[PDB]
Amino acid sequence: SLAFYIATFDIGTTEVKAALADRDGGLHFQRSIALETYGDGNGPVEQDAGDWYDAVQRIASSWWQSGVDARRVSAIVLSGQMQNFLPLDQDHEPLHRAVLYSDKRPLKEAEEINARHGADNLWSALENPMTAASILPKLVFWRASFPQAFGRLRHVVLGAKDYVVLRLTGRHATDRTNASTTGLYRPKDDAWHVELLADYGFSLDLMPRLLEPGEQVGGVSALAARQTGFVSGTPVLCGLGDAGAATLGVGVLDDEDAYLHLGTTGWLARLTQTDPVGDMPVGTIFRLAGIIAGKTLQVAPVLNAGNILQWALTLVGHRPGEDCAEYFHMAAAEVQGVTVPDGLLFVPYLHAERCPVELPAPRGALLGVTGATTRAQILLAVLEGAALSLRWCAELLGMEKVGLLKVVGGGARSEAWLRMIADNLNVSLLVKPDAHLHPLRGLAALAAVELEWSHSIQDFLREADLRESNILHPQPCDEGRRRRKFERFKQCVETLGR
Amino acid sequence: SLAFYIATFDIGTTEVKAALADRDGGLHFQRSIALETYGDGNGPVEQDAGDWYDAVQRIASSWWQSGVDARRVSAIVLSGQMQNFLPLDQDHEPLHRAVLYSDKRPLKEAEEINARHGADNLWSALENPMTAASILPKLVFWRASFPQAFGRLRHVVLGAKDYVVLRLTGRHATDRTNASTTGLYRPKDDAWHVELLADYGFSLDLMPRLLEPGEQVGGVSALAARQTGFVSGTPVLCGLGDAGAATLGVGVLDDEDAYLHLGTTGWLARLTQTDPVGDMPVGTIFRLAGIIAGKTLQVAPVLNAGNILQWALTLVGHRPGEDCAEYFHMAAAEVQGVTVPDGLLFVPYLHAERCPVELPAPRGALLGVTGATTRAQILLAVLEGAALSLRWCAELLGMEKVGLLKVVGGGARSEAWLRMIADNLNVSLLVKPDAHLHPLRGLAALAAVELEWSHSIQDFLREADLRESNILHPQPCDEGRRRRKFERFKQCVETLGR
Ligand SMILES: Nc1ncnc2c1ncn2[C@@H]1O[C@H](COP(=O)(O)OP(=O)(O)O)[C@@H](O)[C@H]1O
Ligand SMILES: Nc1ncnc2c1ncn2[C@@H]1O[C@H](COP(=O)(O)OP(=O)(O)O)[C@@H](O)[C@H]1O
Repeated sequence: SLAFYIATFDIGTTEVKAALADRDGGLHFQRSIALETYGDGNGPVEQDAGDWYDAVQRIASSWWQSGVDARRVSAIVLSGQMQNFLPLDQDHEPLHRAVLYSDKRPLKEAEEINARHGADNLWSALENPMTAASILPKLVFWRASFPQAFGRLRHVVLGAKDYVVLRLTGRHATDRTNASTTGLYRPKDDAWHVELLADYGFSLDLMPRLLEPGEQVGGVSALAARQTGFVSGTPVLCGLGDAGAATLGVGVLDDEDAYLHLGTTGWLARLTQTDPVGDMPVGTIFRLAGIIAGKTLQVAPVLNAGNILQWALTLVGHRPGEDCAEYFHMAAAEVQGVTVPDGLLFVPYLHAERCPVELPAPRGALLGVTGATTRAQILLAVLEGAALSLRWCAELLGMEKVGLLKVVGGGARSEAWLRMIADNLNVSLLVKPDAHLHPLRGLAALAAVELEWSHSIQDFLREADLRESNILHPQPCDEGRRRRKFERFKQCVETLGR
Repeated sequence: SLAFYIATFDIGTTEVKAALADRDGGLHFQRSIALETYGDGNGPVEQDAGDWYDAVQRIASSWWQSGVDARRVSAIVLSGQMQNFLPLDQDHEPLHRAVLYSDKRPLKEAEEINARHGADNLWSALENPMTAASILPKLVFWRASFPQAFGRLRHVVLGAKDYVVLRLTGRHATDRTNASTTGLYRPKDDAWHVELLADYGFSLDLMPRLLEPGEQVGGVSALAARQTGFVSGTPVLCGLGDAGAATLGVGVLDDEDAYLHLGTTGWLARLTQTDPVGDMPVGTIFRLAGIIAGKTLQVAPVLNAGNILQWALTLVGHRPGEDCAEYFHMAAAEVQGVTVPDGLLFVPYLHAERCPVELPAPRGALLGVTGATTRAQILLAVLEGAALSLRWCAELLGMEKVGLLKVVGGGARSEAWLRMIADNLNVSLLVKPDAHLHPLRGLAALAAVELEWSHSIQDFLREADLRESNILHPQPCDEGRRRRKFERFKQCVETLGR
C-alpha cells in the first residue's frame, strides 16, 4: 500500500503551521511560515491577507518537492485566526489590510451601536460581546474613512482561513464557531443578525455562507491547482476557528470538559450543553457555537496571564534586553517550599483587562506587606494572584462541575503556577505539550470522519494517543479559607478603583 | 597649666556613652558600656537600673586608671533615656526593673484614664500623649500586679540618668524635657498634674523635683565618692533627656530650627516659641519643654523609618542571616538615575505606626504597578514613600518656615533617601556625623556655661565647630505635582483602611 494524507493548516496570528495527517494520527512534513504584523502596537493590528495564501502556496510547493504526491492528499482543511475584518472586492482582492481581533480602535462606534440597539438586546441576540473588537464596529469605522474603497466592497471575510478557503475554491464561507466571535451572528436563529446589518446599511450578500467544519466547501479549482500544485477537485472542508480546533485537538469533547490557554495572554474554556443565554455578564464572556453538535464553548478571555510572571522577573534582577531563561529559573527556585501569608495579596492587572473585570486602565498592587514579607513570598503571591483571577473566571463560567482542565501554553512551564491554579480552582490539570499541533490534530480528526477513515473524532484522537502523562490534582485545602482570601481578593479589586 | 574637664554621660537605650569635655569642645577618654534589655520583644521592655550606675562606676574607674585626676573634673552632667518607669523604696532600691518608653503593655489602663478624665482635658493639660507608654498607666498596671512592692514605694524615677543622679547625690530630681514625655506634667502651670495623680491615689512625694539642666542637683556624696572615685562635692548638674541633649548637641537653638533622627525608627523635631497648645492631633505629637527658655520642641515619633529600607533589601536578594552591607550597596546603585512614576506609590507602614497616623496594625502596599514597572523604580518608590510619611509629619508639625534640617542616623547613609527627603519636604538638609557624641556636646556646652567657661551654649558649640560640610538643598520641583502625589498618598492610606 501507499500513504494517504489530510492537508491541515492553521492560519494563526504569528505563523502558519501545517502538516500532512495519516490515518493513524501521525503528523508528517511539518511546516511553519512566519507572518508579519503591522501597527507596532500603537492601535492598529493588521496583516496582508495575501501572505496567508502565499504561505499555503509555499508549504504545498515544499511538500511536492519533498517527494509527496498531491494525489495522495485526499482533503484539505484549515483552522486559523477568528474574528478578522477583511473587505474584498468583486475579484476577491483585499480593499484593506486584514484587521485582526486584537485591534480595538473603534471605541466610539461600538459605543454607538450599543446605545442605538441596547446592550441587553444585542447580548440577548448575539450571546457574545459587542465591543470595539467586534466586526460591525470595524466595518463602520472603515466605511467612514474609506468611502471609495467601500463602494467596491463585495465580500466581508471574518476568519483568516476563510480567505484561503476562498482562494482555493472560489466560494465564500465560514464556520459557526468563528461567526460567534464576530458579534454578527444569532446562535438561536442560526443566522446573521439581519436587522442589525440592515440598520447600518449592509447587505446580507456581504456575509459568508455558514458551514459545518466537516462540510465540503468546494473542490480545489483549476486556477488554485495551478497556484498551489494541489490536485483540482481535492475536497476543501470548511474547518473552524483556531479556538475550536485547538480544543478539539486535545479532546475537549464532552459536557464539562474544560481548557486553559496560558500564553502571554490567555483564556479559560468550559464546554457545555447549549442552554438559554443568561443575563449580561459584568465580565466579557464568549459563547462559541458549532464545535460540537448541541454544545457551546464558554470562554473567558484573559489579558493578564503569563505576562504577569514575565513581568515579575524584574524582581530577581531581569533587565529589558536580557534573555529570560535564567530568571524564570531563579523565580522557580525561590518559591520552592514557600507559603503565601493570608494577608499578602497581589492584584495582577498590570495591563487593561476584560475578564474577570472590565479595566480599561491597569490595577496592579501588592497589598498586606509587613516587615516579615520576603521576596520569595512576593514571587509566589504573584502566581497566587494570577491564579485568583483565573478562579474568578471559572466562577463566571460556572465551572463547579468541571473535573479536569486541559492546559496549554508556555505559562504551564511554571510548576509552581500550575500548583496554584489546581489548588485555587480546585480542579485537576493535565498539561498538553506541543500546543502548535493541537489545531492540526483537531482538524485531522474531523476530516478523518468525513473521509470515513474513522467513525468518530473521539475514536480518532484516542488512537494517536496510544501513540504516546500524569494528571496534577489539587492538594486538600481549607476550602473555606481559600474562599475567604478569594472574596477579599475580589473586594480589593473594587476598593482599588477608589 | 593643666586640663580641666566636664564628665558627660548618656544613659541610652542600648549603651552608656561618656567622655571628658575640655573647654575647647574636645571630647576625651571616650567610653562605651553596653546595656542589656529584657523582654525579647514580646511586650515587656525592661532594664536593671543598677546596670546604669554600674556602668558609670566602670567608666570613672577606667578614667582614674588612665591617669586622669578626678579633681580636674569640675562637673558631672548626664543625659539619657526619657520616659522610664522606675519604682524605688525608701533606701532608693528598685522595686521592679526599669520599664522603658517603648514598653506599651498597659493598653486598658491608658484607655481607662482617657475615658475617666477626657482625652481632650488630658491633652489640653499635658500638651502630650496619654497612651500605654505613658508613666501613669505603667504605674497603675504595676500597682495592681504587685501590691506588696507597692506598699514599699517611695520614689518614682522617670528618666534613666535621674537614677544615676540619685545614686550620686542622694537627691531625686528630673528635667522638664523628660517630664514632658511622661504625661504627668503640666507645662503651663509648670508642675505635676496634681488632681490626676491624686485621683489615682498617688502622692506628690513620689515625684522628682523639677530642675533646669544647668542647675546643680547636689554634690557627689561621700558614699558615691567611695563607689565611683569622683571627688566628694563635685557638682552634679541636672542635665536633660537625650532628645534635648542631642538636639542641643547639634545646634538646634533657634526658632524654626529642626531635627531629624533617621535610625531603625525615627523622629522629626521642630523648635519654636512656646505657644498656646492647639487641638488634639490625629497623630501622636509631643511638645517637649525646657530645652531652651521659652521654646518647645515639637516632636513627631516615627516607627517606620530606616527599617523600611532595611526591609526592602529582601528585594535585591537579602536573606535573614546575611550581612546587609552588599545589599545596601546594590540598592543604592540600582536607584541611580531612576525616576518614580507619578502613579507608582509605596505605603511604608510595615509596622504599627503613631505618626503621621495611628495604625495599630501594619498597612504596607505597593500601588499602581503596571507592566512597565521595574525593580529599580520599586526600590526608589520605597524611599519616596518613606519620605512622604516624613512630609506628612512635617505638615503636622507646621514646618513651613523651617530652613534647614539637621539629620542624624544610619538612615542618612542612603544618599538617595536624603535626596527624596529634601525634595519632598522642600527643605535643606545637613548631616551630622557621630550621632553618639551629640548629647555629650550638648551637655558639655550647658555645663560650660554654668562653670563660666563660656558665655553661652551657642558660643560653645560654634567654637568646637571651627575645630572641624556641604548642606544638601532641594531640586526645583513642580511644587504642585509633588503636592498632588502627596495628597493621593494620604488618600491611599485611608482607602487601604477599607
Ligand atoms: N522558562 C519559562 N518558565 C516559566 N514560564 C515561561 C518560561 N518561558 C516562557 N514562559 C511563559 O510563557 C509565556 C508565553 O508563552 P507562549 O505560549 O509563547 O504564549 P504567546 O505565544 O502568547 O506569547 C510568558 O508570558 C511566560 O510567562
Ligand atoms: N549601609 C547603609 N546604607 C543605608 N542605610 C543604612 C546602611 N546601614 C544601616 N543603614 C540604616 O541604618 C538604620 C539604623 O541606623 P541606626 O542609626 O543604627 O538606628 P538604630 O540605633 O535605631 O538601629 C537601618 O534601619 C538602615 O536602614
